[PDB]
Amino acid sequence: SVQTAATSWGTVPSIRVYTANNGRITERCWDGRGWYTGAFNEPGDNVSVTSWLVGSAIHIRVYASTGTTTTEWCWDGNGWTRGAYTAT
Amino acid sequence: SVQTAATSWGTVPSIRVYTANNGRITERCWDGRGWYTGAFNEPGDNVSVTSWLVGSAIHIRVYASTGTTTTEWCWDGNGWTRGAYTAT
Amino acid sequence: SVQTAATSWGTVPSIRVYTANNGRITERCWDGRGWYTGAFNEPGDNVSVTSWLVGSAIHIRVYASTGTTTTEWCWDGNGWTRGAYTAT
Ligand SMILES: OC[C@@]1(O)OC[C@@H](O)[C@@H](O)[C@@H]1O
Ligand SMILES: OC[C@@]1(O)OC[C@@H](O)[C@@H](O)[C@@H]1O
Ligand SMILES: OC[C@@]1(O)OC[C@@H](O)[C@@H](O)[C@@H]1O
Ligand SMILES: OC[C@@]1(O)OC[C@@H](O)[C@@H](O)[C@@H]1O
Ligand SMILES: OC[C@@]1(O)OC[C@@H](O)[C@@H](O)[C@@H]1O
Ligand SMILES: OC[C@@]1(O)OC[C@@H](O)[C@@H](O)[C@@H]1O
Repeated sequence: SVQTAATSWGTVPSIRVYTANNGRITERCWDGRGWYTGAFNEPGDNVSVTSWLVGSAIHIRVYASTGTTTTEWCWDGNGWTRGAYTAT
Repeated sequence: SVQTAATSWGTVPSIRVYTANNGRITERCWDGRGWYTGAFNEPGDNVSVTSWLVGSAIHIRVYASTGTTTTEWCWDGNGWTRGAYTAT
Repeated sequence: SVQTAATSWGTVPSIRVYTANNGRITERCWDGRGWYTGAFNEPGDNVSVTSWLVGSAIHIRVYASTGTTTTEWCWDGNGWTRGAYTAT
């Protein structure tokens, strides 16, 4: 079936749910006012996520795997970019 | 194989481990006094979870996927209920 | 494809990413100074993880599943050991 990963922060809370479906990962967001589709959309058959706070900023890392290749995607306040993670 | 998701809170800690096995998700709980089977039992081939605290209350969200349908299950102090999440 | 699980702590942060690949789980670590391969290497087709702090100590629980058997692996400051978790 489809495969999901979830993270949350604060007391509202904000929630992010990533779904790997048919080889692509999309993102659903809850910030207390209804679910909506987030900016993240990248290839992947499997997804995991972790997030942390630094002061009042959220940092998200999404690990997207297709075949034996895992790409780390980073949210640090200004869009998603590929991170330095490799599996080695 | 079977597929799991885990979350934890506090310093004991409390741990919840969800296992999707043969199309159903069950829940194992640790609160410092041995593992036991929790109340959660719902359909699902894949599971993810996140949890947060608000004061001294735990909130748990379990994302249960069967086929292309993902159901959010909510624990907010008084049993499990379906939440508003949709994948769209 | 391969399957991952991720956790993080602190503000650096420290990140641990577990990958189940070809029936074994390995561990990649980030502590602010580059990714490296961690000590964890055990059988598993599926992996989940949770971690918590107690004061200034990290506790990690990795749930490694092969077939219908799930083994809990514990990091509590001094190597990985099997924990008491069972699925029942
Ligand atoms: O719109 C909300 C948003 O900016 O929140 C942070 C990330 O989850 C983004 O992908 C998402 O679009
Ligand atoms: O700022 C981005 C970055 O340095 O954040 C920490 C890790 O996720 C790294 O792989 C990643 O490149
Ligand atoms: O008995 C412990 C319990 O109430 O803890 C909160 C939830 O994890 C429930 O499913 C579970 O049964
Ligand atoms: O109180 C339940 C609820 O509002 O909690 C926040 C989100 O998990 C929603 O989908 C869900 O319906
Ligand atoms: O070297 C860093 C390390 O000790 O950090 C704690 C655990 O993640 C270990 O498996 C890992 O080797
Ligand atoms: O100290 C190890 C241990 O007691 O930690 C809490 C749970 O993870 C248990 O299954 C595990 O045996």
